[PDB]
Amino acid sequence: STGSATTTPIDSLDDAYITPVQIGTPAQTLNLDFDTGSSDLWVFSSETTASEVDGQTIYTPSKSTTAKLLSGATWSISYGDGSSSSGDVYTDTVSVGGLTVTGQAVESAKKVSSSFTEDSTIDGLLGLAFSTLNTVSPTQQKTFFDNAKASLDSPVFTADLGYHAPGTYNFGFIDTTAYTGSITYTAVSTKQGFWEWTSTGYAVGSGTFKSTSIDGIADTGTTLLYLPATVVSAYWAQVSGAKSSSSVGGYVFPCSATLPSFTFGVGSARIVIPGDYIDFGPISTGSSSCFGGIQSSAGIGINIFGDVALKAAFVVFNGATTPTLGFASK
Ligand SMILES: Cc1cc(CNCCS(C)(=O)=O)ccc1Br
Repeated sequence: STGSATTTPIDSLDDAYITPVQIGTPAQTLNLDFDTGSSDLWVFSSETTASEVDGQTIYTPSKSTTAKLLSGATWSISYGDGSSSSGDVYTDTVSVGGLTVTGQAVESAKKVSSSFTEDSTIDGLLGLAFSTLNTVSPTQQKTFFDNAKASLDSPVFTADLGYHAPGTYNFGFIDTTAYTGSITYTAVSTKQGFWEWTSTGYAVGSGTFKSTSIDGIADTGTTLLYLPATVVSAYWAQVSGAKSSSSVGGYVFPCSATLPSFTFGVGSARIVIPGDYIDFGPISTGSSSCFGGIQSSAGIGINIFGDVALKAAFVVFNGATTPTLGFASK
């Protein structure tokens, strides 16, 4: 089997991408944030505290003839930004882009944090990291991809995120028309449950490539590119007037600036992020200070190749027995 679904930016900045997902019978379509940095499929639901729902589409398990309470199971997830959600668990039929999994754990939110409530466009998350990170207790549950894998033509999914435009998530096949040149594959460590890999270096603009190992994760659920402070300082030093602002929470730059590109290495291959992808617009409406798309990872504990980086590439998440990542230009 295969599946193919369009993923659409939630706003004009590509802050996140939403993909329609069919849950239950008859189908209830929710727009989920596909997140290769987490491993829970959770949704706003008829069980979510009413004051914490503000425009999201909800899953109502009582209206699905295929829903079954997973008795005793609960979940609770704290994310890197301090956001959280928690609740109980149903199994139900879940389809993405024509690919159907029966018996998928659908984690129904009883509580969500302000960052989700304030985001009327995101109806939940579909985790695509390794199932060892799934938070369901006392019986950990598998991700949608892990449940689908055996049925797929090939045990892979691909992320093709657009810049200020829709893109595609494919399951089970590699669309050879969706990228240019060749795909360069690189080793993955699953020891932290992430799609963790080592970039071979970077360049700023037309500058020379610096060969240096940068361990980080491929995370579709993170907006920006978070890298070591040395790398980030080298980038922003090429933008007149750019500075790190403790009050804003990262590097800002004059909105009148033209940003240089940023290149990252994948083995001997190079992925170029155009400068425009690094502009996240005014820090507040009307401001001439703009927020940068490359930020320091120093306070995180891990480097994160988020959407800013991934949208510059066609990315293969190869879930074979020994997983690997592939990157191609496009
Ligand atoms: C939309 C959304 C998604 C996620 C999942 N990824 C978060 C990545 S990080 C580096 O910020 O911890 C959390 C919160 C919201 Br709100």
